Amino acid sequence: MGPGFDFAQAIMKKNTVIARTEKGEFTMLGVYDRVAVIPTHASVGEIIYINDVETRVLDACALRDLTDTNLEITIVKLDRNQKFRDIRHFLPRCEDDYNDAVLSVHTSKFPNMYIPVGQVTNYGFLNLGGTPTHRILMYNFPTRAGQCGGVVTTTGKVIGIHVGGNGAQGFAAMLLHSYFTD
Repeated sequence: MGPGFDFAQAIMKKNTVIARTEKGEFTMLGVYDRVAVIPTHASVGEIIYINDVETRVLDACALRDLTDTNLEITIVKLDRNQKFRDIRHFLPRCEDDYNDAVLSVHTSKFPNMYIPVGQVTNYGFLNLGGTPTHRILMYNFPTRAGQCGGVVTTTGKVIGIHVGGNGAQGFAAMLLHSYFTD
């Protein structure tokens, strides 16, 4: 409906796939080449379904910070026959707060879903389902089951992936450019 939704749509239409694990369906953001991200609680194994196609996992790494604290991001390299558009130039270099973000989801259940979540706080520490987690972004929107893996954007930046909620607030794991340097 406006420039925020325009940027979100441009990311969803070329840089997302539907990922299925034994823990359900997730929005999955493709970053460059065959490299994508997903919340670590999706529990990626040796095989994953990508748009309902059986796909070998070539590598999967659950990221932690240098304090050895969970970041809730898993980086996955997929044995897929096609590369993602390279969007690494849209990733922020540092931890930050943001205004006027959009959370965008695409699953079998919730296709073409876009939510204006408003102001995003650099929350930092969160006990997420019992697990100490760092680099958490928070927004004041009552996010629900089915939105995990959803992409958080501002105009011109891809800043995080949705990883949880408490009924009143939603929480995203930061994406930083340094996670995807090669």
